[PDB]
Amino acid sequence: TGTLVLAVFSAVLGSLQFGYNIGVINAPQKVIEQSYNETWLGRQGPEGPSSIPPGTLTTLWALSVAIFSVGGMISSFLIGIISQWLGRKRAMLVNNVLAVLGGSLMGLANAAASYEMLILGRFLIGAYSGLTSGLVPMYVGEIAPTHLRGALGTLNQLAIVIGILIAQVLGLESLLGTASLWPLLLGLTVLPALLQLVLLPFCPESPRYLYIIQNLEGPARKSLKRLTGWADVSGVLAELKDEKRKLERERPLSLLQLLGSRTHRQPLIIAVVLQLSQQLSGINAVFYYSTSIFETAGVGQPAYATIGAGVVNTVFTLVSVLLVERAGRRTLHLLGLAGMCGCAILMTVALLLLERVPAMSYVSIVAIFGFVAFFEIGPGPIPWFIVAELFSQGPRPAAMAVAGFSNWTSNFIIGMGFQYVAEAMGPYVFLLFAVLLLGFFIFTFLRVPETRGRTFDQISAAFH
Ligand SMILES: C=C1[C@@H](C)[C@H]2[C@H](Cc3ccccc3)NC(=O)[C@]23OC(=O)/C=C\[C@H](O)CCC[C@@H](C)C/C=C/[C@H]3[C@@H]1O
Ligand SMILES: *[C@@H]1O[C@H](CO)[C@@H](O[C@@H]2O[C@H](CO)[C@@H](O)[C@H](O)[C@H]2NC(C)=O)[C@H](O)[C@H]1NC(C)=O
Repeated sequence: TGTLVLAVFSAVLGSLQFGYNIGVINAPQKVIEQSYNETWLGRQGPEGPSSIPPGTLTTLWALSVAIFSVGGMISSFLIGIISQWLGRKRAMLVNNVLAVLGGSLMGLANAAASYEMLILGRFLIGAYSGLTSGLVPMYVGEIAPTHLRGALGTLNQLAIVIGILIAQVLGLESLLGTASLWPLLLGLTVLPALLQLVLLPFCPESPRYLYIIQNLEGPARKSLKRLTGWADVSGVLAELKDEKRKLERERPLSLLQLLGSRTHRQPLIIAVVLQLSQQLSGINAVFYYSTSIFETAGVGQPAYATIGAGVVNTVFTLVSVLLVERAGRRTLHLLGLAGMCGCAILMTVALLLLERVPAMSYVSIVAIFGFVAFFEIGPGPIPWFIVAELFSQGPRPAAMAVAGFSNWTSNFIIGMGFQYVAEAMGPYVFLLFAVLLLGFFIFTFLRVPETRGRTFDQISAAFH
């Protein structure tokens, strides 16, 4: 099993970088912004009014995050062609080259006295994150033996949340996240990638790609032998043959082909809306700007509350992994949406009443965890389960891509928008989220079927 654990470790490193890049931006905000101010003057010089105008600074920061999201969008398109063209191991190695480039670009920003470098590096690391999110679950699913798929599936989510937590604690004022060393955080994401790059070459090649696509059996047999370790792997390749037959009897549809098939619409729309509900809920607000929200809410020390949100996210990630096994899909999503809406109407009230009762900050504090809590129960994992079980074997891949694209695009909006909205609306920002959640809830409650313990067969009938 040694090769198995090593390969799963490499995949987990990929997911860990992905999570770290998701969450590293939150803590150093009030330091990176001051650095931006510093460079923008260094540039202007004699005319400078002794301060970067707030509009430009807000725009640059919102760009610094929305560009991660844009790299994700661009990543959603390619996830397929390269996977079939180069494979999985080679794909992760090249994609790690991209990761190293992006991390170096982000790290060398301040020394270069320019912030365009940081934004470009964030674009590169967004492409990294999208590619690894696409390629890691696939690889672990290929290598995973017949009966450990369920155990390893939750690893791709445990790793992401743990990475968010690590980046969330590695940004304290005393820790790396200070004026002189902040680039180290944005540079730390170079180190694990290098490690992966120096570990993967020893790791095996996913048998399914090797046999199904490149139609070599001998190397597939060798990879299987070094993966599971049995003397003979006749049974697993015999099983591979039947799914080869199934794939050749159902050629996956093309993206424009899939969008052009009237039969697949009602499923498709469902998927897309779910992703919006997962994204336009407003969780990425809590993942990116939670330090600023807490500081606005009057919290005593926003950074500690930020790590608190991270740890609650992790705890209820594990709880959801325990739950989804024995609860359902539709019910979990409705519960999560309803919980997030009331929790955000609490937070709105807490902000609105902060002046009158100073202790309300604690309320706000707890509210956010509740928010995060509920997100990890219903809409965190579930939309992906619904999408996966909604579509047949053939048209699943293309559909996935579209969902991913939507999941990224919505993200961009929130990632790019929140700050402006935060300034325009006031305390009521989360109230907007509540309305959106309420909307989605109603739609879900009356439109999405129940996929757990159901045949694609019946589901199709349910849509009819
Ligand atoms: C808040 C977010 C972060 C925190 C995660 C969040 C938690 C999660 C992670 C992993 C699986 C299921 C749920 N729920 C997510 O959906 C999450 O992560 C992913 O989707 C990651 C990989 C997927 O297997 C393929 C899609 C990967 C991308 C196409 C979409 C990524 C979504 C992010 C999301 O931005
Ligand atoms: C941007 O940089 C300038 C200069 O470093 C900051 O100006 C200092 O700001 C503090 C607090 O506002 C004042 O007490 C100092 O007198 C200012 N020094 C100078 C030389 O002007 C400015 O505040 C910064 N603004 C932002 C938004 O970062």
